Amino acid sequence: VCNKFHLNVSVENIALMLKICTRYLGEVDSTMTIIDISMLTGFLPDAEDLTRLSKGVDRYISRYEVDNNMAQKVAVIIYLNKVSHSEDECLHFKILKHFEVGFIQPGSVKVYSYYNLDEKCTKFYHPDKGTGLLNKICIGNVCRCAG
Repeated sequence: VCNKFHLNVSVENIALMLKICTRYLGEVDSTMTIIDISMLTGFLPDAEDLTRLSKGVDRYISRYEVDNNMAQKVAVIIYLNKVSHSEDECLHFKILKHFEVGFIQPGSVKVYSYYNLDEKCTKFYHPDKGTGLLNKICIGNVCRCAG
């Protein structure tokens, strides 16, 4: 899975800084890339870091509500006109957990563009696990839940 895009998400400590990096797998800068980020449990974007991401016409976020320096979008969308195929157009912003629940659930970051809406490059991110996949003990074809 995840052809047509190089996407790997990491998240590092500091509330903890979430960093996304992406690169197109073609020859031309692909037009109208959509970043589709869904938060963890109880984590909200910083309203002064996401505002820094939306400076200009290069990157466009929709209308979001602001409260207690937290953006009120659990799923957040980043529209940007081009994605580079030589370098890595990275971006980063902080996710502020206010209310704490047991058993944090993995977030997700999706990438797709206009001419490929049949693109399914998703990569989950967990603040404790590396790959972001929730735990399962899996022997070949058949699989089970670890817990």
